[PDB]
Amino acid sequence: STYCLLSQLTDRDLTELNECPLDPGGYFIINGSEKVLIAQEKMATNTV
DNA sequence: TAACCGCCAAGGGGATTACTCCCTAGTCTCCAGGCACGTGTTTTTTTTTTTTTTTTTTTTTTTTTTTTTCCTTTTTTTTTTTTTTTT
Repeated sequence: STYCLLSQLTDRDLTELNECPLDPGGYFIINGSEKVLIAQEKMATNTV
C-alpha cells in the first residue's frame, strides 16, 4: 500500500529484504497469518 | 245620487179551528247478540353449536472425507495491604 514499508520499492530492494518482487500483496498480516478481505455484494443504497 | 220617508196599493202565506188517523208509549214474554272471563299461538330474546378465516407455533432443510485459525472472558466493584503524615 502507500503507507507500508514496501511502497514503490525496486526488485533489488525487495529481494534484499527477502521479499518476492512478484508478490502483489493485497493482504493483512494478523499474528503472522496472511488474511484477505472478501468483497461483499449488497444492494445499491438510496435507489428506488 | 239613491238612502230614506210617506203614501198608497196589492197579494201571499202563516196562524187558527176542526177532523182524522196512525205511529208510538206502554206492557208482557221469548230469546239472542253483547259482554265478562280465559287463553292462544306468533314474536322476540337467548343460547348453542358450528363455520370460516386469521394468526401463531413448530419443525425441517442429501451423506462421507481432509486441512487450518481463534478462542476456550472482562470490566467493575469491593476488599486488603501498604505508605505517608501528624502529634
